Amino acid sequence: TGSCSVSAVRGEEWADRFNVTYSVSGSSSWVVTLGLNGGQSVQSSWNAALTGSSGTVTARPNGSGNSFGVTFYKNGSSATPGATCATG
Repeated sequence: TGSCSVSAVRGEEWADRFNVTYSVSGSSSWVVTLGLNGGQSVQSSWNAALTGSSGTVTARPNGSGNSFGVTFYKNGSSATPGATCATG
């Protein structure tokens, strides 16, 4: 009981790559697990730290931030990525 709060939006994007702007409510304890779509890799991020760059990444605290954006190469991808925050 205490899942983190998150939100996925079609943040800025491009033709060769797309981006997203996730928003958090009170996830003071960052521990989400983003799941790419086989191929989509992370290129850069800001407003937060991430662990990994392909497969299963997790957000991390670095002072204070609930909204972080990240890039995602597609070159033939599809469904956008998303951040997980559930308990169990």
